[PDB]
Amino acid sequence: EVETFAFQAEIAQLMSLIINTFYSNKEIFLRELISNSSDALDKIRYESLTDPSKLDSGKELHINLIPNKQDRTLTIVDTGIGMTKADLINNLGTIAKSGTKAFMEALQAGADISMIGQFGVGFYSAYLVAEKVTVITKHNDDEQYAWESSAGGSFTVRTDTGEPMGRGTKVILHLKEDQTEYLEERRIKEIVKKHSQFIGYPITLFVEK
Ligand SMILES: O=C(O)c1cccc2cc[nH]c12
Repeated sequence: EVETFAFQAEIAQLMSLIINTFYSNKEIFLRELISNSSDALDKIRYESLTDPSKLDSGKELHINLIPNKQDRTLTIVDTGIGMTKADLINNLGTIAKSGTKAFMEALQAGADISMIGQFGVGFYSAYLVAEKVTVITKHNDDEQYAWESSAGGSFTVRTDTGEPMGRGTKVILHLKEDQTEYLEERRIKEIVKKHSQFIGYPITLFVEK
């Protein structure tokens, strides 16, 4: 059973600007998704300081990067706090209406797209490289859900009866045909070293074959 929702107008405008602006420095999407994973991991760690049972759904706090050349997907997995269904619907747990407003004002004043994370809407930088994004998530207080969007003004949410996650978020980037460099080990390693050197959780880059 699949529910289809319209993006709020401002989020549809953000996504269109990300997809249609000429901007070569696309690799920052990975920094932004890793930063979001780090933020989610910090939240479950904080909750666990006063309630150790918060980690009954998984004690390890980590980020995995999983390229798949046959499916043309790059998946970013973390064991952070996850998202409830309500968080997914509410712009993946962001204040994206006010963040988009500020970001578009900053772009008109001379900022560039790489600054998107300063406005709290870095998730949507996935559309620099992905034609479709699927987000699987599990929060301790809710069931496992799949969010998906190919932009175009709408997103879907469904209960996910597939591979159980324990707790956390998996962002599956269905890459554009001309963006397959982000499946190459040496390219991913270079981006993680350049932009994510101070992330305080283990980042494991899986290899293929
Ligand atoms: O239920 C599934 O479709 C499924 C797919 C891939 C991996 C796993 C692990 C448990 N269940 C899975």
